[PDB]
Amino acid sequence: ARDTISRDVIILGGGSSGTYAAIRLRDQGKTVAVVERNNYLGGHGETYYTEDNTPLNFGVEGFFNTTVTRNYLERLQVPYGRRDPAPAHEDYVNLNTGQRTEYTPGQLQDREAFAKWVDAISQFGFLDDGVYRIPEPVPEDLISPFADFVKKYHLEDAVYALFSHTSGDVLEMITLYVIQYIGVPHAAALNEGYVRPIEGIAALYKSAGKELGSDVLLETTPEAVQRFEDGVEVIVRSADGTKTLLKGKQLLVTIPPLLENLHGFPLSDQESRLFSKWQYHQYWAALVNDTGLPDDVNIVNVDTERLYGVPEEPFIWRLDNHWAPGYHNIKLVGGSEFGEDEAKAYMYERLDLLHAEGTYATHKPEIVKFASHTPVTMFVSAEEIRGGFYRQLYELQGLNSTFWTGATWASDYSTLLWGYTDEVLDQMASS
Ligand SMILES: *Cc1cc2c(cc1C)nc1c(=O)[nH]c(=O)nc-1n2C[C@H](O)[C@H](O)[C@H](O)COP(=O)(O)OP(=O)(O)OC[C@H]1O[C@@H](n2cnc3c(N)ncnc32)[C@H](O)[C@@H]1O
Ligand SMILES: *[C@@H]1O[C@H](CO)[C@@H](O)[C@H](O)[C@H]1NC(C)=O
Ligand SMILES: *[C@@H]1O[C@H](CO)[C@@H](O)[C@H](O)[C@H]1NC(C)=O
Ligand SMILES: *[C@@H]1O[C@H](CO)[C@@H](O)[C@H](O)[C@H]1NC(C)=O
Repeated sequence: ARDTISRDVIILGGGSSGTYAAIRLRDQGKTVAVVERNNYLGGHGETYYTEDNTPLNFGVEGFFNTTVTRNYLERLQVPYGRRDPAPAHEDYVNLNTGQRTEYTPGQLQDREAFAKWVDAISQFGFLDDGVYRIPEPVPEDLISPFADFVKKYHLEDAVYALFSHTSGDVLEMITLYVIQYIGVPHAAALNEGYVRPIEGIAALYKSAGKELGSDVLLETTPEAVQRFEDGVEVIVRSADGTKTLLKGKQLLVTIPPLLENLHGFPLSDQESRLFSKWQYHQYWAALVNDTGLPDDVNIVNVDTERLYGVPEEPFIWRLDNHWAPGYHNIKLVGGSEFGEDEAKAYMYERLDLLHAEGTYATHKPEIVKFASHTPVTMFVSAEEIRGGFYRQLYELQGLNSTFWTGATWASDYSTLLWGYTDEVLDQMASS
């Protein structure tokens, strides 16, 4: 084995929440090691740089312009500003049929849709910061099907706009999870405009990586964990085959807590029971070029044969252009079995259909990146929520020196995850 590394906190996953935690902990005077599966920091925060250093973000697009965000970007010395995407006209296209259409009749634009939606969900103020702190008994409207909620709250004209900001088929989701994609802070942020680093989302992670240096272990994963009342041990494995023992006073886990993800990780009966309940979706973030598409179009997917224009999974959620000519992002969402080969084939088939129908002169594109964002939408049934799933989930925090954060534990937006992570760090700093 390599020389044992002892730190105050071992952090599993150097994505958005793990990197934030690392920087915040260091500033608190706690030492860290970050264990990261990939060969880069940032997880869903991904940038491809062209020859002339144009940043092509193909995961995260931006952050909410709040104190938490500004403090962090400023902390890391990262120049930032309002997101200003390349010029584009919107073409409404039914990607399920390959045929051009228009915005669904009766559907509102974002600002007007958000106003009606925010009024309807204001009653769930406990979700204002994206944390699943739900009173029990659970308000039944919160765990009703979104499709039912929009009828009851007279929001039928707002649905497409909400879908457009939710990476999933909203008509098959309960209301809670739609709120956790396009709720109160989310709507405010979109109305104002996101902020992001000038030199790409990856610039944040490059800066953090420079600070953290050898305390980041890239292409490294936990192999065997021991969790004690006062400390942890994590045996990690690196791509070069070396193993390292990490000793921590505490452990912070940003890995999605699917049971299959927690091999080597001892779990209590309660942890095992709760984590057995997860359901999820797959999410693929592609950057393509040589597509035959117009440089100046964003293609907006409207299902003309479905209620409110919302497509059924699997679907292309986004198909938008870039400042660098020829490059497009394609984001695809499906069920838990919508894996890499299925998603690539689906993408190619949708693009081919546009040609077959005479809509665009597409040809098979070049894939620059095809990134897994699976799992997305870690969720449980309405019945589990009614039985206090999220209360029980949060009660897990702190067992045997172990703490958790990330997209499973709070609304899956970097700004909100940073806020929740700070709450977890506060718990970790209890005296
Ligand atoms: C998928 C996605 C997400 C996204 C987005 C667009 C796409 C396509 N647009 C966003 C946006 O514009 N604004 C925003 O704030 N968020 C947006 N998101 C959501 C995104 O998930 C969050 O911003 C955030 O990235 C989630 O943070 P979290 O820390 O929970 O997750 P992560 O970034 O994926 O990082 C997890 C890290 O853990 C590593 N990992 C996984 N398994 C292991 C193991 N076994 N060992 C070690 N490391 C592991 C991952 O590699 C990753 O780095
Ligand atoms: C972000 O918010 C701050 C505080 O409200 C504001 O001063 C600043 O101009 C905003 N930046 C933008 C619009 O990018
Ligand atoms: C936590 O520590 C206690 C005491 O050492 C032990 O009995 C238990 O198995 C541990 N649980 C986990 C999940 O590590
Ligand atoms: C597409 O992108 C790749 C990778 O950046 C580049 O090498 C290639 O020249 C591009 N193709 C076209 C047609 O511009």
